[PDB]
Amino acid sequence: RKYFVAANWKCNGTLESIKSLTNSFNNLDFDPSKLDVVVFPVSVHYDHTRKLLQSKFSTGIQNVSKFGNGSYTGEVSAEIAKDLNIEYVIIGHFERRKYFHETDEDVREKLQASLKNNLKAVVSFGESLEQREQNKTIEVITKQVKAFVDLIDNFDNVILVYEPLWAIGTGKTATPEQAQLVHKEIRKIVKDTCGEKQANQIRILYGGSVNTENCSSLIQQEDIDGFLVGNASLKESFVDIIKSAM
Amino acid sequence: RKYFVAANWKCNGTLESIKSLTNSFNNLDFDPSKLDVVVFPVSVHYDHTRKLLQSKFSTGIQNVSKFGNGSYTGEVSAEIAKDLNIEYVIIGHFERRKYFHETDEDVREKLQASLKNNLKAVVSFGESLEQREQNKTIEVITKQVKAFVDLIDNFDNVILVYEPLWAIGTGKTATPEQAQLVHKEIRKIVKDTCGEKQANQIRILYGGSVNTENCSSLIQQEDIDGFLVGNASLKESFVDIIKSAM
Repeated sequence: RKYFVAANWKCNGTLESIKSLTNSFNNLDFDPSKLDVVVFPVSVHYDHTRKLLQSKFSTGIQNVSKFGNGSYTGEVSAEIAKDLNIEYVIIGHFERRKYFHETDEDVREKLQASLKNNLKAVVSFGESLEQREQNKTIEVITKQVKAFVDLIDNFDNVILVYEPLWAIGTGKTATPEQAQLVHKEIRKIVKDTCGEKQANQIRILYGGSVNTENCSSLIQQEDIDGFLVGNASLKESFVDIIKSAM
Repeated sequence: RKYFVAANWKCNGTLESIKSLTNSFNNLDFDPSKLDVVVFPVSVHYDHTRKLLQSKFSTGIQNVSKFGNGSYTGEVSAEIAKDLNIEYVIIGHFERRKYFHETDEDVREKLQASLKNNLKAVVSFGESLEQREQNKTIEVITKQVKAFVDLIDNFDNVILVYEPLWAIGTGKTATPEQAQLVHKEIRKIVKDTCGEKQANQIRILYGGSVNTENCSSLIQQEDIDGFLVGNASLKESFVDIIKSAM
């Protein structure tokens, strides 16, 4: 599997900060055929970021509409993203599930829209503290993955992200060993539903807290293929995280 | 009051279609010191649209985050908008209240964030058919307005929009006089919640179906200060709608 390192800038950035950050990113000499590196700026920063980043960097947006073009004030359609050659989309990030009540069905429909418009999708899922403490990790993850997994038409073009919500804002820390086991089980779900070659092909990323210290311990695990990186990706030292995949 | 003609493009456009449309828009010679004309493209179209439109046309975004900068994947903060010189935001459009379950509280928090970052806000509200048929027009609008109205300090920088949901996809048609009667009640509400001078200052737009055939009859009404325009704003004849306010 080709490693996949992704920068989720979330709701952060100014024109000036992006200028300096992209410049430092550009200094890193990597081969985009040997690893995928994707930057996800804020929607209104996309053009600024795409222009400043060298071509070796892939780019995407942090959310896409479940509706097509039409009367949906505030939404960005997959059709619009296609027209702009926005390569990737993030779907089902826990923050959107949390703050904006995005459901499993929303995730399914957003993937449909994305694939129909030749967009590549980074799809997030994961269980809460309550769910894991009640021993429902597999039940929850199976349910979330099965909400969309049957739609994947190309297993290079859809990338999965495990988000250990149980270890986010709770005071708990997900170890690389724990993450690996979940990733292993995610791959098995893909095997059972899509096929063995498909399961062996698909990138499954760790989408918990990733920094320059823990990235190697995580990516070296057999079933962890990279990261969707939060606040560490807003730093110039993000290049060292990319280096763990090189 | 300075009249206010706005284009809500909703989820529509290609780079080509915007190029052609902005060009036709630029042919209209109006004085921006006497009339406000604002275009609201899709977020990812904003840069393209702003660069193509002559500066006599003000620009904004169709939605803004209720949160500040931080871990809010997919959102655009008021601070990011301010940094990009995004002048206007639409808040509480019925499509966001309907499809994405945005509440009065969301509208309030979006307005607080916007004003804190010196953005100008176009704020929508309005009653459904069921509510009008129950003779609850005033009751509903009073509640929706009072949700956010106390946040307004500068009454040139907040623009109200009446959306007659009772006449949207229902088979019913709002007459300009029926629109006027609601606009006058809205201004009365502002008067009693904020003061007389403030009510006379604030712009109140009609945000129902506006086209070239009805724009003049609407703008002639004493308490209708302009329009938030849907489908008709995607056409080159939108210049004729602007002309009705010149």
